[PDB]
Amino acid sequence: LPRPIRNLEVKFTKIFINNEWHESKSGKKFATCNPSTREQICEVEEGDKPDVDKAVEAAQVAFQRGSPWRRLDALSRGRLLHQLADLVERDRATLAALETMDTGKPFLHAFFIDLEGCIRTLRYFAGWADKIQGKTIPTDDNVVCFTRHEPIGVCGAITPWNFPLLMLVWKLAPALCCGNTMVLKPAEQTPLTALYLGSLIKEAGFPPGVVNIVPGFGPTVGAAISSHPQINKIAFTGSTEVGKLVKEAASRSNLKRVTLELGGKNPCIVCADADLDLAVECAHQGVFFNQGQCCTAASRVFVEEQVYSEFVRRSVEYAKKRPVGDPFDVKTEQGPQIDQKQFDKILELIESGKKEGAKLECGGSAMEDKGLFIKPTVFSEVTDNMRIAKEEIFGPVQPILKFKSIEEVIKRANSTDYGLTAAVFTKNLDKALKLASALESGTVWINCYNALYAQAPFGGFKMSGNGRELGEYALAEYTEVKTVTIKLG
Amino acid sequence: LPRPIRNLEVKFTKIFINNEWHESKSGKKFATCNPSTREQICEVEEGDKPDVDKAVEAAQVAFQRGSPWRRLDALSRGRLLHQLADLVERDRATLAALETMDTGKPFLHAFFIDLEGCIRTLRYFAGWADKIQGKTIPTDDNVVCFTRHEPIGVCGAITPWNFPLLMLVWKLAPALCCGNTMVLKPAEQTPLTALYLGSLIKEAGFPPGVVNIVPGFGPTVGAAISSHPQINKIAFTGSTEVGKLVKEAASRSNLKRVTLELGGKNPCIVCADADLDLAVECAHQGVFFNQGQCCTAASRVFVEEQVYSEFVRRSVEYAKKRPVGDPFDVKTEQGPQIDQKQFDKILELIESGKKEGAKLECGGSAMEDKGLFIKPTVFSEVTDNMRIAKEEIFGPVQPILKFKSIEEVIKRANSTDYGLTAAVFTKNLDKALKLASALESGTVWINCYNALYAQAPFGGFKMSGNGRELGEYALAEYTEVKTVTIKLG
Amino acid sequence: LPRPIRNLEVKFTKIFINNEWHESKSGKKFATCNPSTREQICEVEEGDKPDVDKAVEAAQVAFQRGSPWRRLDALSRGRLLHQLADLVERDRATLAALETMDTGKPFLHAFFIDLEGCIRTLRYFAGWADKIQGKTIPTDDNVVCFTRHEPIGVCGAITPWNFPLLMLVWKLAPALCCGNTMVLKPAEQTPLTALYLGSLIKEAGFPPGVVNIVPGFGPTVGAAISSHPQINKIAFTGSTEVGKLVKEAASRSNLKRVTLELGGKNPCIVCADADLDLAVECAHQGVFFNQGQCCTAASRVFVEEQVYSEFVRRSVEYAKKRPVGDPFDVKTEQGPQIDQKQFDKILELIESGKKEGAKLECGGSAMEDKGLFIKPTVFSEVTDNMRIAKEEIFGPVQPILKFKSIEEVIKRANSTDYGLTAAVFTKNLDKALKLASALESGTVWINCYNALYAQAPFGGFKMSGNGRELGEYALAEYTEVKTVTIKLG
Amino acid sequence: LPRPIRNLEVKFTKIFINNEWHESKSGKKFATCNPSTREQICEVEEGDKPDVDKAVEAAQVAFQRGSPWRRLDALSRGRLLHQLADLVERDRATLAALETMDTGKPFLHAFFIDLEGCIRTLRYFAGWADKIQGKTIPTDDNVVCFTRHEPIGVCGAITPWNFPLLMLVWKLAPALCCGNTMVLKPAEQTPLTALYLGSLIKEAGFPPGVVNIVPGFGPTVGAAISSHPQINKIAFTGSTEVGKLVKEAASRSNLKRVTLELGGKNPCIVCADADLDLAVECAHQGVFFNQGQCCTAASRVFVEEQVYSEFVRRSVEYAKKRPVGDPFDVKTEQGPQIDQKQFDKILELIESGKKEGAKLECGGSAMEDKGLFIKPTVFSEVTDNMRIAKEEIFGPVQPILKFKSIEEVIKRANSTDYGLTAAVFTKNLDKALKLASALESGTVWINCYNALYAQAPFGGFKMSGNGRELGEYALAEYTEVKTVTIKLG
Ligand SMILES: NC(=O)c1ccc[n+]([C@@H]2O[C@H](COP(=O)([O-])OP(=O)(O)OC[C@H]3O[C@@H](n4cnc5c(N)ncnc54)[C@H](O)[C@@H]3O)[C@@H](O)[C@H]2O)c1
Ligand SMILES: NC(=O)c1ccc[n+]([C@@H]2O[C@H](COP(=O)([O-])OP(=O)(O)OC[C@H]3O[C@@H](n4cnc5c(N)ncnc54)[C@H](O)[C@@H]3O)[C@@H](O)[C@H]2O)c1
Repeated sequence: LPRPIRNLEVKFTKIFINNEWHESKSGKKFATCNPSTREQICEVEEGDKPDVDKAVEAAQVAFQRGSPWRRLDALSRGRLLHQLADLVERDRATLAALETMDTGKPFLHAFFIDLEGCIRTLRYFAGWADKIQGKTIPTDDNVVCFTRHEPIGVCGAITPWNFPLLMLVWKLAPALCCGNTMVLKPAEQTPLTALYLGSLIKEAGFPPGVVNIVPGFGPTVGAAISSHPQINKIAFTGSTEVGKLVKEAASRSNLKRVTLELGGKNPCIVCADADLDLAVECAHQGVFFNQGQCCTAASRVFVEEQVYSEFVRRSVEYAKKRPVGDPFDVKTEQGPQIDQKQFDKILELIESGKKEGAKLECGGSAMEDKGLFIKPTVFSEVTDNMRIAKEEIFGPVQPILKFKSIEEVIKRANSTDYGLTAAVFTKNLDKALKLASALESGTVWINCYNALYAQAPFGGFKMSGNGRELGEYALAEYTEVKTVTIKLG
Repeated sequence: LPRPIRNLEVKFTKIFINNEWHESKSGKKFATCNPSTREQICEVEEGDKPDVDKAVEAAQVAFQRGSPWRRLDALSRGRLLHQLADLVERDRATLAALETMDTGKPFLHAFFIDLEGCIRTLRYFAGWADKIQGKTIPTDDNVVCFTRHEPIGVCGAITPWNFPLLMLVWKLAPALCCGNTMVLKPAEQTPLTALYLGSLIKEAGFPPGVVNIVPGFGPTVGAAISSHPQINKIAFTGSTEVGKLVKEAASRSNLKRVTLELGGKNPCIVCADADLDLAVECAHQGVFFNQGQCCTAASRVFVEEQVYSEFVRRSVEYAKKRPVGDPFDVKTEQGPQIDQKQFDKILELIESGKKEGAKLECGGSAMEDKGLFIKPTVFSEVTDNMRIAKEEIFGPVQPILKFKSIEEVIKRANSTDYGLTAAVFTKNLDKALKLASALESGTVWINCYNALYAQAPFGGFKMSGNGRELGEYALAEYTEVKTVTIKLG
Repeated sequence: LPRPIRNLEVKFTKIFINNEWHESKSGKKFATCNPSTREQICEVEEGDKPDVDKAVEAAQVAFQRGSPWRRLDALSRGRLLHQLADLVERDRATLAALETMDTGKPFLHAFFIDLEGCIRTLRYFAGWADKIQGKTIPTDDNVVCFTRHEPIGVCGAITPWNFPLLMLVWKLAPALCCGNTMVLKPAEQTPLTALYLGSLIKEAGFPPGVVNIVPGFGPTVGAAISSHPQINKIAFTGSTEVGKLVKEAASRSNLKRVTLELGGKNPCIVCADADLDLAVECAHQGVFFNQGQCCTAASRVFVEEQVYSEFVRRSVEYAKKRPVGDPFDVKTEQGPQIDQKQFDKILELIESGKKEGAKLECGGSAMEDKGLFIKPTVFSEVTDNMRIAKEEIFGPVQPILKFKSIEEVIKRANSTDYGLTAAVFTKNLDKALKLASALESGTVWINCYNALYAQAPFGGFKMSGNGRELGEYALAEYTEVKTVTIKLG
Repeated sequence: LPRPIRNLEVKFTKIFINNEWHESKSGKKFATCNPSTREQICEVEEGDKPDVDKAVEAAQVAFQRGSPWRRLDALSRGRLLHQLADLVERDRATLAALETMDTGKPFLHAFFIDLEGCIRTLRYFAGWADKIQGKTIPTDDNVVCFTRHEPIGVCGAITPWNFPLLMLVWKLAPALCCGNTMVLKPAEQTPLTALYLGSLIKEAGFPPGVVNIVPGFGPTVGAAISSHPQINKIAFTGSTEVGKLVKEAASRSNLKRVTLELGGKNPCIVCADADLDLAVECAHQGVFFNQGQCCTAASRVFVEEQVYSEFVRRSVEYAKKRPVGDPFDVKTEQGPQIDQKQFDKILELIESGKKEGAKLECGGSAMEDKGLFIKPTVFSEVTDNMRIAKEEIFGPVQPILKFKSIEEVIKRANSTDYGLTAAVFTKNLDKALKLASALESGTVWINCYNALYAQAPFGGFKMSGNGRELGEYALAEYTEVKTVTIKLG
């Protein structure tokens, strides 16, 4: 096991433009606090519109025809991404420590989940750089028609606080492998791993201006990015409300292309013929992983009437044994909730459950008067019209609903405006394939949960997003198609 | 040559929902007028939000799982599209006459160009129905991972007045070949061919509610479609200003996926080593086709200094010989402009050209003071700062600019916020390929103009659009990617 | 139901070259007999090496650059294949009658199976003609690299007697959609449907020489095709022994490319959790369809010990109720075996079963002293080392083997040098996917049998073949890849 | 520049099976000699059929389901290939010195050309391992149809003496990225780099038996591989005559799939409008690279009459200045020929050129009567009927032919039974594209020569080969297509 770094000193706190470190134009700074201790970690430069303008101009200059970045052969862009993945692997303990300091997630989770995802995503997209191919199209005997899959240009990336470095790498890996340049804005709550990655980008050998990073607030830096007349594309991960604002500002300004990865109201469907212990364990991790603060969280667990009581009973036994505490401690599986606004949000919904007719089975309150920890809560007798089944709790609350037929559970699972993920538990071939085809979700897991791969696309149907991240499909978000049609005389 | 139908009676004027004809909920109607005779053709039902709600509900019912449309095997949707193409071919003369009546374009142009494009586009996408394939993705030894390219659902289509049936078919062909259902809104100026197509959809055997058509105005029907919470996707062709409104309404409502095909400020670059006579004929047709009312029209004809004077001279001869008149006459190459608003706007730009210093070579005024005809106009000595070089004229005006170097003409050609098409005329291999690569345009034509194929994608860079129409690329706009990941026990 | 044509007169009996009908150069003819009556149907021209040379020269002239066939736009080749499918549909009753006359298969089977497959294959490949796309490959900043998927040239097609027209269309549809020209050789036992198709090829409008047909014997016409120095590719369907000879002669002569579709020793695997009645019915059709004379025939039915006796019992009940008789009679599900050599081959293997320890359950002898009919036979207690489990019977004999575990049945099912098809029956998701991944077969059917689609590839692993027919994969057999690499100065 | 290793000791001389070194079963050894010093380098174990049987059994065991190699996740096979490339880069100087010792090619050519190709090819295919994707195919509403691109199994590789390590890596890289196991046979003249690669395969961490190497002769080891009943695929690079033998042995044994990369009679077409100095330099390197012992060598340099005399003149100056000598010297551009047999064959062709009427411009004899060096030879006034224009010389001889029209040079260039490569030199767009389309060659270079990329396929038309190496196309040669069709109840 890797050794925890409980007293790490943050070295990168400035704006990264043209492979150099800058103070904010205004001189302003903001603090980042550790969610576990509530103490301040350091001050970071606070970017605003003038810093975004400087970053966008550097990105435009690095993308211009004839630039060192544009002149690189396709395989050399792949080599640079592999060199960046080598550095991320070398500095893995430090990156995971900065992520634990900023988010409060357990060190071993940051090391084995977040950082593993970063390295695998970088290596996967490094291999696509010389494999981005257009088409030769047959038309007429005297015509040569073909398509070029060109880089779009300057790409803005806006990410959230729950998986800071990972959500940034899901955009940076395909963007760079396609030949674009970038302006990144990490969440104000979690700027540290992004700034450290800036140092590795320069060390890997990327030409100045290919990646620029401006820390700051959403309505200031984020809005300057979404409305910028010289940013050609934006990729956003975060809340549905902010995703709508970003896509609106992008449309209002220069019609820049927009990828959105938003929340969900993700269902779990457990059939009577499932391996019940597998379904209980997967639905447990689905609800309680990352303190419930994950876009993939299960918000509705639909269980067939035949196994309903036994599923509730075994779920209650699993929720009580979860170790909660200090993130840097090896035994810890659940750290604190990011902030007071999140901790109070989760606490307010549990009361509505008991008042609407649902039976509280376990938990239902905060852990202790010291940190932002909440007790794993399970609810039975949940119905569709209830608040705990209609709203994204983003906390450790497991609502268990009952169903009788496949057709009925398909209608209920799809009765939401969201569609990010779904998980089905059954040993039956026909039920598994029928549910996988019928569920309106970007990813359908069968007999598993949270099984992500750099090679498999991920994203939402309906209001859970626009576009896909990961897989070959991610490349379509970072390229522009040009048709060249030549008529021979 | 097909005989001109100079006195056709219009049979289809109503709202088309569930394969039936309906009066508008308000009882209101709007007139459609022939721009050549300036007489009213007929009155069409004027839809509003209640009519759109009824059409979306029909499209939703036709799309629900288990419906006749959803149960059709892939090859059967292709058969339906070929049966529609056969009906469009059978009624080709009537559709072309309806298009000439509504738009003023010559009857032989609507017959051999617009209608040929419709038939070719329907047959091309009919062949894609059983060829839309997802992927099987290698992951781990105990995992089966694959993607499904599912239909998105209810698709809205909003089209302009310059190529009414064709812009509609460009959306309808891929949408239906992917298994979607639709709500169509033709332009208020040109509703006739869309309504006639509705009668062909019912005769072709499409189940009720697969295609619904609501004629009406933009801020009423169009805005009800763009903001609808049960429309999953919208494809829009029209002005950049309205495209922005549609995309903002889409983001604000339900994050429906959006395709935009907007205007351009398209450059046509004529090098000194070009086949000069081919470049003159192509740039002439490229400016003057469809009365200059084409999104592909050359807004800037850049000619190298070495051939500038002879290019201008030969272009004037072409412009002076272009037969302008009654669109139903066999000799007519140019009919009237669409309406008074467009006619006055073109005349305003012609006066601005004179007042800013451009040399008027020919035309420069209306034909015979009464009709909506404008004399084919050529301006030489045009510079980049002039209005006739910056603004999309959408009329029969050819502005000829001079250039000296390839690097300079690339900079000038790309200095626009648009990027729909570009054309290059040169006999040199290196010049042609360097220009094809450097021009920021969705289609680059070399030694040809307006060379479109159902199999070659078309769309804009920058503010000329998002997404592509035609080719295999059109399918990505009408399908939603689903990852199914199965872990074997 | 379509009316049978019990007294049809054959009109096409000559060699088809350059869209004209020719006598053989030698003047020789051969007879074709009806397998049901044993009577002679007609005499057909007997081609030899001089007729093949004439056919190959016509095919070469039709394929030369600048020819009408080579000049056709991609979409027009698709239109020709659709016109040929329209004619095949129009003349469906006549084609099915000629196939029943030549093969002895029931008229309704020829009409609803063979002819349906022909029409679907033609329509599917008609849609690929304008969708055969190569790639644009990223290399260096100063290089333009792309691939062309060109037609190979003159394609020879050699087919067998069991599905005459269908096996020919599986080659002709992709070959023509890719732009090649052809020399066809149907089996000497079944020349009629191929010659009738020649008349429809000319009527559809294919230029002369694009398709040429030379009836005759294998060692004469077939060998002249496989060894021809001006045939660029051959596709062969038939016995493994003849497939090896064709591939050897192709290699010895000019290294022409070869696709082979050969026999199999196809397994059926029925798990204890299968829908037993579905498994019994599918394995019945698998063994007894087309009198057992099908490349997809099940030669080994592996049944899990838990359902073994019940599977044998229900299989015996199904085999006794099969209606055998006159092919043109509506109630007939089984006609006669093609010839005496086939009828005697099936009769000799049943004796070996009883002598090696297998229990005969039903049948085991000829039907009656009048025609070439054999009684549906079922064997239980079959082992791997027995002759009825090791040899392709090509007749109505169902050997039922017993198994205990999945790992064991995978090893046994794969212990053959063949690998054409396999079928698995189970309600369990994991067993279905594990068996589908582990079985070394070109097609794995799950809970079905003989489910072919024009869009799904078909072909063998190991000695069951080389290459694939059907699906997008068929196009790779009929195209040659050319890389064009251009360096810009 | 890397320092030349003039006195390297060879460590690896044994048969490599299961990551261990073995003496031959017979105890026999064969010598390898340095063509520059004409002294023996070392003795290598001489394999025969017993050694091949042991290597195939190891490859089969390494390929069986459940083996460590088969259980590796897709991304892990890519990591192994990158680790092998890192080891080839680390030992680049030693591999290049071993290649120079065995072949006589200049040390800097083996270092910057052969070894660079090896590393680039390994890294390109390492990136394909997690990107080999099959398809999900739409069929019927109740059917799930998909393809898997499975590894073929045991692959044999037989390579020639002119680019020993590179031709091996071209097969090894895609074979292992697809999950296959291998038996390799390097040429008897050049076994050293293949055996050194074996030590790198074991050090890289490949499980035992994934790669096995059996040095030896063609009719013994090579024929045992081509005829082996447990080898599923063979890739061969070498002469057309031996390729025919291998393909016939493959057909006669088990129908193993075959790839052939054979010789060519490659045309190099220089138009009057070419950049003459570029065409002279390219055609010079294209004939003389690797002592003229390249499959890509121009066998016919066709020059348009307008520039014929000046082309000949400038080519003579290049040929006279080419430094011939000790391959380890930095200035050397041409080493000795491979052996006495090749050396005498080249001298025989040079005499035949003189006796048939070609004008000897320079060279025409051995360098200094003792060594295997031949003076760079240029012949003008060459005609199509001459031996030096029909036969693959495989030596430093440039035959320059004259042409007058494009149509005539297309006919003459395509009149061969071969079709590996072609090169065209012209500044005209139409001429370049018309020639690229009309030349029957697997690779057509325009204004360049020997421009190979790991991402661009390479292979022959006609008798120059079957299949492609490099690019995405290489994967189709190392995978077997499986259709899985599931019918839902
Ligand atoms: N893969 C995914 O779909 C995915 C992954 C992680 C998180 N999320 C979602 O993230 C949400 C919570 O994250 P959060 O609280 O950081 O969300 P948030 O939407 O408030 O902020 C996300 C980012 O947007 C910026 N931002 C805020 N207002 C802005 C504005 N007006 N214009 C531009 N940028 C602005 C923020 O500074 C931050 O960088 C959850 O709903 C969760 O489902 C989704
Ligand atoms: N899809 C498939 O894989 C498929 C389909 C149908 C039939 N088959 C196989 O067909 C076999 C029986 O068919 P058949 O009896 O017609 O087989 P066959 O191999 O004897 O003859 C097939 C064809 O090859 C020709 N031929 C024979 N000898 C030749 C030679 N020396 N050179 C060239 N051509 C020659 C014949 O005239 C005929 O046209 C079975 O084993 C069955 O599995 C396979």
